Amino acid sequence: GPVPSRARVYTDVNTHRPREYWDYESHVVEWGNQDDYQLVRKLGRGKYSEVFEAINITNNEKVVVKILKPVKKKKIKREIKILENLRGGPNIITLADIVKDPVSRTPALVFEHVNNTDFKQLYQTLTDYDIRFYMYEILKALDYCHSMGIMHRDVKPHNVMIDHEHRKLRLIDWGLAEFYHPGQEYNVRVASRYFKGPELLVDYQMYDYSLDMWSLGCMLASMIFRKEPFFHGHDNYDQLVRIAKVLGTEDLYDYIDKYNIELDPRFNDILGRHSRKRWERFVHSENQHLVSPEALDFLDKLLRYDHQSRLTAREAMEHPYFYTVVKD
Ligand SMILES: COc1cc(/C=C/C(C)=O)ccc1O
Repeated sequence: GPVPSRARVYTDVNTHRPREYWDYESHVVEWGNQDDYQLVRKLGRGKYSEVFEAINITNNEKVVVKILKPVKKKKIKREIKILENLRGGPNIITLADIVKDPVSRTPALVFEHVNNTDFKQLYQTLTDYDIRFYMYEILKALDYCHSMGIMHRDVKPHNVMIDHEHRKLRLIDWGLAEFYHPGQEYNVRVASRYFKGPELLVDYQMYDYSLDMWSLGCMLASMIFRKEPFFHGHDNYDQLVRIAKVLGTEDLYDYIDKYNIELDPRFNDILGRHSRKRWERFVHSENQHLVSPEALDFLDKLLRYDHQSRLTAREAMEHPYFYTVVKD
């Protein structure tokens, strides 16, 4: 069978927490007053929720209301419990309230307002300094949730909300997040296609926090090279081929051999043989002001096939790439 794996950090955080902390199925929801919130306009609809701008009429302040679509009581409690555990942590979206929506008959999560700048337009203007700054802010959120025993599992530009005016960032949509338990096998159908780690793409279930670091690397590559998304696969199989055309096939085989993983035989016809590439080939006159040896080395240390070889969030914050970022 497959060789087992463990997170190299924060391995036993939930092991030594009290059970109430991670046993979300037993969580009892404290409901607020739904009449406190007046929906103003619909902001978006996803597979699992609808999101509204609203006003809290007890203080006339803007809030965001996330009305959950019907799904397992468990997935709902999971998100709720994770948001409550992480509340107050650096750059984590703040759950302010939970109410029963009378129409959907589901929970509506109430969040602090976040004034977004759309990432497709935002990523067009970000300077070298901006990219470093906001990456550091994302790392704070990831080190925090990882240190608290939780992996996000859906890190992507859409879930990183940025108020560029006040240089404020929030990591949102914890609906796919999970508690890390050593030796636990997880569903590989998480994250958006372009941000799925190799572990998901080769069906290795015993993954951990380090999955988020691959996704972060994909975000970094799209930003400093001005190519979004960076690995642009047409499906989950082609997604792995796109990655192997950059990282090379021999290290992919080293990866799956280490964990005694077997590739889907459907790869026999499409994978081919590919050298590992140097990151400089993606640099050109239109993105070179965003690239430095520090950026390339940092990217290189995030985008590793072997989830155990990737930088942890904390190690990432130690990287010379962030030396120029002003510390508060
Ligand atoms: C889709 O999930 C979330 C969305 C938002 C805000 C979205 C906005 C302001 O467009 C906040 C928290 C969430 O969990």
